[PDB]
Amino acid sequence: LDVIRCICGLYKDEGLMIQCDKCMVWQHCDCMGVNSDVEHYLCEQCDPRPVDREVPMIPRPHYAQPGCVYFICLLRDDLLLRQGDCVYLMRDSRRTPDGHPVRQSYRLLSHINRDKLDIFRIEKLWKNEKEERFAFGHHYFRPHETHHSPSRRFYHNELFRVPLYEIIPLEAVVGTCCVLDLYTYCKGRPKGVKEQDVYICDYRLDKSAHLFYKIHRNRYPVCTKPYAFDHFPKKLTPKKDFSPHYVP
Amino acid sequence: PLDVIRCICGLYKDEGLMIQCDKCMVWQHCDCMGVNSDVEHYLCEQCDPRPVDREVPMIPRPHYAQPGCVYFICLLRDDLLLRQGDCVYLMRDSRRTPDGHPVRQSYRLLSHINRDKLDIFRIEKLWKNEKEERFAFGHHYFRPHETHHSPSRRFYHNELFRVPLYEIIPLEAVVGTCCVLDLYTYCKGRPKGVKEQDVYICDYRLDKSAHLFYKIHRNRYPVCTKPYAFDHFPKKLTPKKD
Ligand SMILES: [Sr+2]
Ligand SMILES: [Zn+2]
Ligand SMILES: [Zn+2]
Ligand SMILES: [Zn+2]
Ligand SMILES: [Zn+2]
Repeated sequence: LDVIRCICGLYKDEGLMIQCDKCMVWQHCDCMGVNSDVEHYLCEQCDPRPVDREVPMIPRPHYAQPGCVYFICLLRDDLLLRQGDCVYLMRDSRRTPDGHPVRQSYRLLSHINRDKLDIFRIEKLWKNEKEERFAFGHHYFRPHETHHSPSRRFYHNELFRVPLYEIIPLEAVVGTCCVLDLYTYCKGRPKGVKEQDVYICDYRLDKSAHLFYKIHRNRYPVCTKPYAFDHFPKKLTPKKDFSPHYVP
Repeated sequence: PLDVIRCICGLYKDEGLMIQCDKCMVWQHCDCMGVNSDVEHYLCEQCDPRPVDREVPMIPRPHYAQPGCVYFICLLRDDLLLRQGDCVYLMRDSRRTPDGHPVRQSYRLLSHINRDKLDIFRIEKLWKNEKEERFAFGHHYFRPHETHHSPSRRFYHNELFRVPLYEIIPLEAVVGTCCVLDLYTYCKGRPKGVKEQDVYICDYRLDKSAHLFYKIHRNRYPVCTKPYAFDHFPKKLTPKKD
């Protein structure tokens, strides 16, 4: 089936890869510490061995500052985060309106209401000169955060891409979520994602957040193969019956 | 260097303009692959299959070249690529035609191959004539029994002697390649792919008479000892002359 089960948890078939001699899963040569010239190989499940779950960008980027190392995936304690992952973020706690957004540790959160957390797309991960983990990416706006006509209706799980970028400490990540296009949302669900953490986004906003532009190319496409994606028996037909203005 | 050189010529010279394959990381002569030295995206013939010509001409055509002759770095003898510097087995079976002129026959005629019943020859030049007939130029190696030596003189079992006896040969007269090394190299290791039976030692040259023996100081064709090209013996060999 050409199954990819790497430690990084990404399905990209870009670059050198290596197959296991027992379970037949493909893994990135860069993520594991192995050449493509090796004639025999076993994965970390078939051949249990220490694995560093934090994988550096092996083509080290040019924009990399000395002392800092860019990563394709990092660990937030026990939770693995990857480039292209959507996450829930702790709120901005600043009482100074001019100050930088201060987002506290996830460990301080009392009870998890995901609707009260900011949703964010990780574009970059890196360890700094002090080995502190950071992420860079853009925000997704919830429907109530947008300027719209009272007539406008949304999906209850609809979000909107916004050209608002931020550097965050990795501790500010509460958990992962899944942001799909409508078509993909209707077809199936990526393996190991909760129904309650699946959102729809087809539109981006301008800076005023009054203008709604259709997204043409999804920047981070999901693997649709059966080992990675659970196809629904029938395509969903969700309803745009949610209004931020008119809520109980 | 950690430079792996794998070109269609099969030579290991880091000399000349080189280009690296962005997939396998091997280096190839720009001059053999028909590419400029500064091509942003390069892939070799194995990573990006395409028609190649293994018969690579000498881009600086040599002065004093024979008229109507195109010179080459490497030429194909059927399926065997032969290169400048190669040591080869040569057919002894020959034919006369107009005058005395004996000419060595094709290797296709040979049924059973005996190494000792062939001549060892070093190829220096390779060319195609006007009719695209392939030829090689170079000098012979002499076996010990072919040398006029003092009765007391001892030899290695595979010892050969360089002689200034040059000949134009039709490429068809080549039976196969062998490997001629100095003692030091012979003792250190083997080039990849070579049979021991095709490995010989030469440290001395003779005169046209083959009575006088002179030690060679400068190897005309030094062999690449890089691990990708050369397997090193874990311990130096200890051959004894008798
Ligand atoms: Sr290049
Ligand atoms: Zn990987
Ligand atoms: Zn396995
Ligand atoms: Zn070449
Ligand atoms: Zn290549």
